[PDB]
Amino acid sequence: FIHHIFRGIVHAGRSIGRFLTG
Repeated sequence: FIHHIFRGIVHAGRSIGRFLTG
């Protein structure tokens, strides 16, 4: 289960950093 949840943590991280732009 964590396998899927892990993807969300790492993926959700990139999204947050993406917003940082500008």
